[PDB]
Amino acid sequence: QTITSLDPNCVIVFNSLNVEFKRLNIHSIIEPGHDLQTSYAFIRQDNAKPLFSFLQNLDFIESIIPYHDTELSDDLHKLISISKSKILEAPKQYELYNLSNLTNNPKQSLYFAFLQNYIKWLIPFSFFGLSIRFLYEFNSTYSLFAILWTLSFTAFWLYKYEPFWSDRLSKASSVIMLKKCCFIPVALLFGAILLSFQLYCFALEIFIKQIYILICTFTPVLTVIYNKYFVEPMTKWENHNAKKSKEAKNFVIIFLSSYVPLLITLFLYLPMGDTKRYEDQFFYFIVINQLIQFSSSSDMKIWSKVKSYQTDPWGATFDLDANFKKLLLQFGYLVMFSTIWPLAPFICLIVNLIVYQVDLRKAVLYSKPEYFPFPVGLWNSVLVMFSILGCVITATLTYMYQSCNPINHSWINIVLYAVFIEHVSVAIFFLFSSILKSS
Amino acid sequence: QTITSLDPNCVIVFNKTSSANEKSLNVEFKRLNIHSIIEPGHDLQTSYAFIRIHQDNAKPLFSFLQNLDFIESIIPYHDTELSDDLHKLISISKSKILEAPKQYELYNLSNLTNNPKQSLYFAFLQNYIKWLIPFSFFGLSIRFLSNFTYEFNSTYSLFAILWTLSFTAFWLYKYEPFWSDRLSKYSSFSVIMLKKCCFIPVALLFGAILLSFQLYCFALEIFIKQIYNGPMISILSFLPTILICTFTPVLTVIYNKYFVEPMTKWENHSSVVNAKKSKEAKNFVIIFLSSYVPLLITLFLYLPMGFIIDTKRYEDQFFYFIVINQLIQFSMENFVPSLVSIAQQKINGPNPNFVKAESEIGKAQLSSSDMKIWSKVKSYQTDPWGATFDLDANFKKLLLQFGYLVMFSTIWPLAPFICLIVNLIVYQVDLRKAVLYSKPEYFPFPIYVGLWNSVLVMFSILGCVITATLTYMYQSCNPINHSWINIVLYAVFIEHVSVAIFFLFSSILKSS
Repeated sequence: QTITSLDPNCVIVFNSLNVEFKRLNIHSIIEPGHDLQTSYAFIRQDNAKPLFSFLQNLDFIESIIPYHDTELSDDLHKLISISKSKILEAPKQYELYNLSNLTNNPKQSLYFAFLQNYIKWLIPFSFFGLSIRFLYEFNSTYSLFAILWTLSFTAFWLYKYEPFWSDRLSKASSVIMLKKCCFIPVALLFGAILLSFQLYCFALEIFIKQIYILICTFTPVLTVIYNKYFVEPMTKWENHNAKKSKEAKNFVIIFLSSYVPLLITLFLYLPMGDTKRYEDQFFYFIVINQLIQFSSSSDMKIWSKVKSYQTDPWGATFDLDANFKKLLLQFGYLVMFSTIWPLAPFICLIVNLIVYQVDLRKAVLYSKPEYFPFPVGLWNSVLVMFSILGCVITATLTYMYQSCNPINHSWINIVLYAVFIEHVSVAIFFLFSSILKSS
Repeated sequence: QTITSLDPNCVIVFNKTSSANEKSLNVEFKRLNIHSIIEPGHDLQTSYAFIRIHQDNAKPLFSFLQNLDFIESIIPYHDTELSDDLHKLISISKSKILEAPKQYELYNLSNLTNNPKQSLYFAFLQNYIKWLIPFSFFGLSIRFLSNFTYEFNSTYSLFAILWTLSFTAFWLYKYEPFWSDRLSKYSSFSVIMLKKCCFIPVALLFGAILLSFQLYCFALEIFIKQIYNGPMISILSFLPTILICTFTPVLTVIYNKYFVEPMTKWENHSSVVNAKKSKEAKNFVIIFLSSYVPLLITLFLYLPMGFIIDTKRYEDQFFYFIVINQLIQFSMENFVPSLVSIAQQKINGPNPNFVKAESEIGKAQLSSSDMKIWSKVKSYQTDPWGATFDLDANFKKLLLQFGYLVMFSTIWPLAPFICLIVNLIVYQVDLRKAVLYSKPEYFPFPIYVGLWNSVLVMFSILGCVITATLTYMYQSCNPINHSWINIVLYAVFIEHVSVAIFFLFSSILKSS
């Protein structure tokens, strides 16, 4: 009997006979997996929650995988074919609706909704960026539009579309939180070494270039030890849920390792003291790194599909955290340093369109499905933090560099302006939040 | 058939002026299932209707009440046994006045009055006094043990900041949710926002005049006291005080009658309580500035910028603000309305001269207890002390005192002690009034904060930053050697730190 003709709907991976007789009421076919001890057991709604109830305590199963139906697979193929066109157009809203009805996966729905909203709000921002660029450095009008757009987009996402999206897709606590709070010192401890060596390598580089690799070598190592002895042991101590906690601790290293060199470059190298360095630096982190970080026979085909689900990391489970992390890093870079290069939202729009295409393809075609047809959190806070920080940073940068001691204002003025804009933006965001919450 | 024999549980007053309308017989007909007595009231156009209301026939009564659209007001009168148990509760609070009353008395009160508003306000007051006890102990300890080094002591300032944040967080996230859930267990009887933001220019239009006038009178006071050679020099020193005390209420009247009311109609709050909270939020702008702007201008411009500035002047002001003005504000809400009522007899004794009031006994022949009930309802309806429990004004008072404490404790470390004592006596008086003299609101048997939390958080943050700034200003006290830039950046730094600490405490407590 061909397994495709059996029309499979889910797969069970095992390394025994107790489940072979267990499926005396559901038809199944057994076939060895990628490795000999593993074996892909293909299973064709009539069995309610009891399936998961007995698989929970069966304990002879390696993992649970909901496979795609044959007709459902053709439907997803048709969706990916429809999305194949419009490579240079805004993604259509009903595409998210169709995929949400077909695969019923909250994670993809939420991330792709965020991407579609980002692209749709980036179209006017990118069009405006082109218009100002060609009709240009640290222009006050661009910065005003930037802060307006940042506040509006963050408020609209966090209070208008997300409540519609997140709510529909879901359709010793104090001691634990204190243990999570115990990570405050170690985080700053490692961030201090990170910042110190970024400053060190920057100093040596500018000495070589002016008065006369390490970063790529240092940063990867620290994340290994910083997790090996600190992150996972302490999360085990927290004893949760746990997955989001690990990403919370890991983020501090990524934040500094990404934004730190350009921040210190602008804030220190130029005011203290080449003249064209900062544009090349921003091109390096707004174009270059963007592509780097982005970068029967049918029975055997289904077998290889399961194999690429288990192994083949591209076909592994959708990891919402990493995609959201890359998107929010790009959003950071955008709202924080777009005033130096008005075409930055344009590159961001092209990149986001391509990225939505490739991620849609990855999620729907090869990624391991997560949710059966029949029966967020930290990142929103990071988004709000990015909004406030980017608004303050762009306002302060424009204040210093309205005309390039190269700066016409004393450091007292810079700090006071920073505080002024910080409080104004904090008030503005709450205003927008309440206004859109009333809706 | 006497009123006391009826033992009324509800008193229904109505505009009996339209006698031909005959709403009274309408109520009698609707009340075929229960018994009642209706007698003339305080005014010749008002007459009470004492009834005996119970759950099984509760809802149809209220249904007919709203369908009647003739009822002036409703009263959830406490019967004989309710009177007895509130009396024994008030006598128990009359004992052991020295000790801060236990939450057991609060549980009894929540059981008896079934009133969420009073229960919540008294819970806030009880937690306030309970957290004030250790603060008062620390205040006396720093005042005496450190001896002459009691002004702007670092340890006291740090304790003030930590205690402010801890008390605000604990009240917000540990006790308030419990009390809100307990009260809602009983729960007995978009363009709007845009216009509220459109009120912000109005809010700035007013209040700015207040601040300018306050600065005017501060300058005048300093001018008369320091550089002036008038013959009656001591006489003119009192002019700024009366000027302020006359401007603030007149400004309140202008703000209300010309801005607050028109704009709150302009918003058209469908919810009545939402409208009332909007009116109070608008009114808080004047109260905040008027109450706190003098000490701030003195401490931040008088001593720094400054003929020789009076060294003890800041304590001269703080003495009045946290010692005497406390008493003035406490008396204004307690004895002033009764004094006005008794002086109304002097001005025009029988100014309304309702003959029905005096001849009602002759026309009814009530017993002493029946007349007692009648007079109690009359006080409910007319006496200023008989109004419904106003959570708004009481919370405003308590939070004003709290703001004074958390923003100027670093000067007078015995301020927590006077706060402890005044809050103890205030709790006693308010409990007496709210369980024996205040208009009832919630029936025992059921029938089918917001702003102050936000202003409390704001008060905590402002108090923390101001205490820290003053400590940095005068612990090593142009008297100040430090640069103003350093102070202004220090302020925002500790603002950040306090916000972070508040977030940490909020998460830790709310996790439960």
